[PDB]
Amino acid sequence: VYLDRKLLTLEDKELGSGNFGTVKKGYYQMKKVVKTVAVKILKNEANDPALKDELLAEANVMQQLDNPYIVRMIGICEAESWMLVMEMAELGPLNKYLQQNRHVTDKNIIELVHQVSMGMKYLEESNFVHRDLAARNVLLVTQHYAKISDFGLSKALRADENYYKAQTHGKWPVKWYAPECINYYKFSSKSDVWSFGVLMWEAFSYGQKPYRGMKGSEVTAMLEKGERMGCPAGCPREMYDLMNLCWTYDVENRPGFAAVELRLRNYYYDVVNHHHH
Ligand SMILES: COc1ccc(-c2cc3ncsc3c(O[C@H](C)[C@H]3CNC(=O)C3)n2)cc1OC
Repeated sequence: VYLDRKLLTLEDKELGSGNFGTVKKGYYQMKKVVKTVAVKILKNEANDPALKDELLAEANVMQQLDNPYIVRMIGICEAESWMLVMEMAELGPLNKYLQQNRHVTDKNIIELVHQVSMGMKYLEESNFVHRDLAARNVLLVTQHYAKISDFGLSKALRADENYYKAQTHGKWPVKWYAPECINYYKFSSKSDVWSFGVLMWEAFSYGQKPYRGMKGSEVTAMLEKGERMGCPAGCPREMYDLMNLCWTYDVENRPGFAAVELRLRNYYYDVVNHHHH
């Protein structure tokens, strides 16, 4: 959990940023092997304690998670700034990857979004809400291995509640948010199912931004009229049907991740069967 700064080598180049911090590539000297890592650091000229708490809360969520489809935390270190050391997903965000690799097949996309549903089925069983589930947060280890990242807005649900009630609205990724998040500030695993539907749309659209050219308020007004984004070009009908099911307005009738992962699992095997024929 607490790492040694002398065993960490950071490269100067920045990969990008999350809800909090900036990610740099590094190397960590493990018990024997050297491990390539992604290190989230803080740009905090003012020495604001809030920036440190946000990164530590993020580290606290990751420490409790252990799944093949979730980015693993190696540990933390307090040096030039607080640093959250994670495993490295070399290929990066799924939306940026697909934008640059249009040859990726529908079979390959189903495989990757199914892997995201396995990680989310795990997160839901663990009673954590992601709250920022989007293609930009799905990181590729390989073209055939996706992992969920950025737990900056994530919350451990209370033992007596199935949702997190936000106190402050903030800079919210509204285009990925369910109507109950917008209308009641209530975040559940079912709210994450809604974001997963938007993520699926982004994946089948080869990383295109959802609701293009629309303001957040126009998206809310569209969804309220019962309108949904159209089927992406070349997206299988079974996959567009599943996105629409994720976009069930009423939180009670919306499927949970166990039902979502099963649909994708069965569809993926049908496509694997089609390919062999
Ligand atoms: C080819 O380009 C890239 C290759 C790898 C990365 C990369 C690898 C990586 N591994 C672990 S966290 C991580 C990460 O973080 C991101 C900056 C955000 C997503 N989630 C967060 O928390 C922050 N980015 C990024 C790339 O370009 C944007």
